[PDB]
Amino acid sequence: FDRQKSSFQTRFNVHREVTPVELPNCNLVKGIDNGSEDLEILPNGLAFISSGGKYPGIMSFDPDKSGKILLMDLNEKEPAVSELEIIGNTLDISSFNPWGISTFIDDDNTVYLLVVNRPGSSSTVEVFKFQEEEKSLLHLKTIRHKLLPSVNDIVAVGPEHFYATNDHYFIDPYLKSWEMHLGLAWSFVTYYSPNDVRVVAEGFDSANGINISPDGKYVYIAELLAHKIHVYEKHANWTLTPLRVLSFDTLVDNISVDPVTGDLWVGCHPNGMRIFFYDAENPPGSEVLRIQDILSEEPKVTVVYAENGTVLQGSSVAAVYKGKLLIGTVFHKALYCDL
Ligand SMILES: [Br-]
Ligand SMILES: [Ca+2]
Ligand SMILES: [Ca+2]
Repeated sequence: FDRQKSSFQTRFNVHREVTPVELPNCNLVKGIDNGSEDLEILPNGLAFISSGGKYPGIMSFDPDKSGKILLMDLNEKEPAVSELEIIGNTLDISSFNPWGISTFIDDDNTVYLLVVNRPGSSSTVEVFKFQEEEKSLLHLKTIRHKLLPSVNDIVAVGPEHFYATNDHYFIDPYLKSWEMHLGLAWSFVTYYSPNDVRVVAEGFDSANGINISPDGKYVYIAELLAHKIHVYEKHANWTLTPLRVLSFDTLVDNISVDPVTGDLWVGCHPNGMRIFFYDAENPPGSEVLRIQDILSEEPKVTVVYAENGTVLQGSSVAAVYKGKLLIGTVFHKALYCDL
C-alpha cells in the first residue's frame, strides 16, 4: 500500500508550488466566471470558447449554470464575449453540457465547430456549422459510438472526422472515480469517421488535450496524470505510431497549436490536488507552457505565465493571436494578456 500512496502523490503532484511568471498587462475577460475550459482561435482572430460545462466531481461556482459557446473577436482592442445562439431542431439544448471543442474549415471556407457534449451520463460529439453574420451555431449532427464512452477533447480533421480522447474507460461516474484513483490507465484515443471508427492508441493515465500539427503529420496527446505529452506520427490511413514522449512537472491539460510555427501552447495544473479537490482557501493556480521544436533532441519548453490563483484559477487551455495570450480555466474565469 505504501507504493500506492506514492503513486497518488506523484500523479496528483501534491507537493508542487508555483514560482510566479508574470505578465504586466493581463485583464480578466468580463462575463466569464463559470469556466472556459477549452477554446480555439480561427486564422481570422475569431475565438470560440467552451464555457459553463459541468463534469462529474468538478467544482462549479454556479451549480445551475448553463453551458454556452462564446465568441470573441481578438482583432478588437478590448474584445468582449458574446454567447452564440444554437439553432436547429436536432439537438436537446436543455442537456447541452460542452467540454472540449475543435474547428474544421472546409474548401468552401465553411467553418464547422465540433463540441464534446456530456449530457447526463452519456458522451457525444455535436457538429455545428458556424454562421458568422448571425453569430449562431447551426446544429447538424450528434455523434455517439461505443468507442466514444467518455470523450474529453477532439481534434477535427473533417466535418465529422476527428480524433477523440476518452479520459476514462468506464462510463459510470462511480467506476470512473475508482478507475482514476486506482490509476488503471485505461484511457484511449479513437479515430472517428463516417465509414471507419477505430482505437488508435491506448493505455493512457487520463488522456485530455489532443491536437495536430499544421501539416497534419503529427498528433499530440496530453496524458494529464502522467504529466506527459505524447507525439504520434499520423499516417495517410489515419493510424498513429508513437514517436516521442515529453515529460513535465505539471498536469498538462489542453493543447493548442500555433498554425504559423507549429508550437504547442498548453494549459497546465501545477498541483493536481488543488484542481481535483477544490478548497476556496487553497485554490488551483495557473500555468501556461510554450513548446517549440517538439521533434528535435532538446525541445524548448518555456513557462510563459504562472501564478498561484490569486487572479486566475485552474488554467486548462491557452492560445496566442498576434501578440496576445488567451487563457481559459476549467471552472473559473479567463485571462487576456499581452505577451
Ligand atoms: Br496549483
Ligand atoms: Ca480542443
Ligand atoms: Ca481536462
